[PDB]
Amino acid sequence: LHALLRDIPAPDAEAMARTQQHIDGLLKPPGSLGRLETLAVQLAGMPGLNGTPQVGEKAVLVMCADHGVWDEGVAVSPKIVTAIQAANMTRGTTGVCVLAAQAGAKVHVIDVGIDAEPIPGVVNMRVARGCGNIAVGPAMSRLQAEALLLEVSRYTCDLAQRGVTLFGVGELGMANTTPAAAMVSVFTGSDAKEVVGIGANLPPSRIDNKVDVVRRAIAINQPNPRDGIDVLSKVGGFDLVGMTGVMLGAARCGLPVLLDGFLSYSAALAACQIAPAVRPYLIPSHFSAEKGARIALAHLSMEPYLHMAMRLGEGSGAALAMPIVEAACAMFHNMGELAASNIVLP
Amino acid sequence: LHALLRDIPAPDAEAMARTQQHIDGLLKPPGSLGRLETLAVQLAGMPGLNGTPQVGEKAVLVMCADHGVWDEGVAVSPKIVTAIQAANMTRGTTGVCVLAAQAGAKVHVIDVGIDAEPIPGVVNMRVARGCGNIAVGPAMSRLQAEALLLEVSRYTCDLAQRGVTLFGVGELGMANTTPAAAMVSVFTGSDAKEVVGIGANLPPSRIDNKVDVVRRAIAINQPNPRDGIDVLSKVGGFDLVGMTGVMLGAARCGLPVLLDGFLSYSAALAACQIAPAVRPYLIPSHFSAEKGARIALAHLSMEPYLHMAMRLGEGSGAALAMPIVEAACAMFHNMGELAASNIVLP
Ligand SMILES: c1ccc2[nH]cnc2c1
Ligand SMILES: c1ccc2[nH]cnc2c1
Repeated sequence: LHALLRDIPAPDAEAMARTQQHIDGLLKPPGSLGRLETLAVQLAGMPGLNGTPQVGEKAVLVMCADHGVWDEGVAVSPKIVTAIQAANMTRGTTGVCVLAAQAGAKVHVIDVGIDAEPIPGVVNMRVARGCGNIAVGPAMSRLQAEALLLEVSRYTCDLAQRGVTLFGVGELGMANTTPAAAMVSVFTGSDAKEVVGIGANLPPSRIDNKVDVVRRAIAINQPNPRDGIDVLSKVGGFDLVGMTGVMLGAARCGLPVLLDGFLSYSAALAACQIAPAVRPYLIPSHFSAEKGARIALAHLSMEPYLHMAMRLGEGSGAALAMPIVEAACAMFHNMGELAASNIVLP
Repeated sequence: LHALLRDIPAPDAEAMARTQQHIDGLLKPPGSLGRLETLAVQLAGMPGLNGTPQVGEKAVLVMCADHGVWDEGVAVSPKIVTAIQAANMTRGTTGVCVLAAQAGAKVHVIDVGIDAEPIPGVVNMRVARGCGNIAVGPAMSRLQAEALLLEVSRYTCDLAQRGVTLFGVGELGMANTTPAAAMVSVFTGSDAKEVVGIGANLPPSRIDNKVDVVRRAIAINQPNPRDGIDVLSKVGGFDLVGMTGVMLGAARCGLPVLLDGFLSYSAALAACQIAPAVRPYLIPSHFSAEKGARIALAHLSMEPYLHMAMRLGEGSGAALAMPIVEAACAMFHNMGELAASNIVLP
């Protein structure tokens, strides 16, 4: 694992400079395509893309797991929904499946800790049947977190060998907005009340209890904000760990990864704490409707492209943004040049 | 023309109600897909879509024209760029062409007033070689504006007969951000200084002159804010009129139209003033980086889905948003249902 973090490549400034120059000469007023231009340049600097903004195969990895904190009454969705939805992911009827299909991406469903019998068709990487209740103790041991990080990281960069050049991350786990809020609070130093949302339609009256649960988890576990793995193992979850693993793996592979919503922002905070070198590889997708989204994004210094007031999760936002990444590549490679049209601008 | 405005259909509340009910039962927490759900419902209410959110063929109409106000030194792009770019539109090397191709849409280039010889391949609907300099008089006569509105409206709804169900609007015209600002100022009652931007990279020092030009145009012409056609003919342009015509035509046809940037917001303000019934058919795309974007959008009560800091125009933003509209349709038709998975939520 120390080798993994050590070997994450820095961005290629040389390719980025060549990219910027090419974009400047395209058929349009310099800088007029805004964030589409900066995105293209960002892509060009990723070693796994061979010096140019390009998109080959696309995949969305959905990490599924159950949480012991569900027993604290922080979620109104039945716990069994995690397992039922995981199965639906194999039949292509879920939100992410439908949107990924639209973007031409393949969905990989991974079980990292569902509290149910194994589901045929789902990639098995389960650590245990649900993680520990963070309200009374740690979600898992440090060893379990490190082991999963490596496992998911390897699987991720392995897909790169199959032609995948663009990743999207997602999750599935009832009650996971609680550990997500805990992590955001710890990493950003914000009070729990400022980052606890209603998740999957939690009644406004049950919010108080959720905030209390978040504080108890932090108080009881005392996670170290400077240790991303300590935070993940103490107040995170198997799914959160898995998402962080995808980011570390894509980064090691020198490839881009599209974030999704609030759950993914929490995992990105951890990933960047563990290895700041991961940051240049992350691409935001949408601006989650979850209460603590603004805070999490500010700390990641990210501004999403899409404002859809979405809060489904599953990696649905990541899939919705894939066309945008392809659009930046199309602009770069297919637009004509000013010089060719004898157009000269100041 | 009075028949055109009179015959714009109201939205189908019955289909919208059936649409909402169906979306509520999909495999996800109610309302979790946010604006994707509201967009799907909006689409369902458009008569031309046959009671359901669907997208058939897509087309982006780019209105091209030159402006006499260019002589006032309000634009740094050579005037001939309008004609050169119009031609490039026929070869698919422009920004809109590349992005439309990515969305599977066809680009229709229409010359409504380019100050140059006719360009082969471009749809000819030119009123004159450039409109009048709005700084010293009106851009055109009321009769010329009404005639073009009808011509473009007919062409637009005619495409609906060819299978087109989704329109995008764009423009091409050096210096057109000046008349655009004038119109926005008049319709919103905002001071020119608050809505005049740098357009196609106008130097910060030349901004003052642009603001003065806008005020002179309004003072000299005295356009009536309550008369959308009066404003268009006095301080607008042929391209602006054409864009308004596409919106009136799509609305008459009961079909959706995706806006683009600031130029298109100005035209939408006029369209809705002329016929409020047009509003339910307009769909925003991105949030333009032009200074007066926030003001224009607030008056249209619109919140764009994309924040790309784009300011190229041509209808590039409209094309970039088409995948989003198709995504709302995919969600509606392809997602599974909660009842089928025995999932019951509060
Ligand atoms: C210069 C070059 C290309 C353009 N497309 C729209 N306005 C332009 C100005
Ligand atoms: C209920 C139904 C579908 C879901 N997908 C993600 N969380 C869910 C809760």
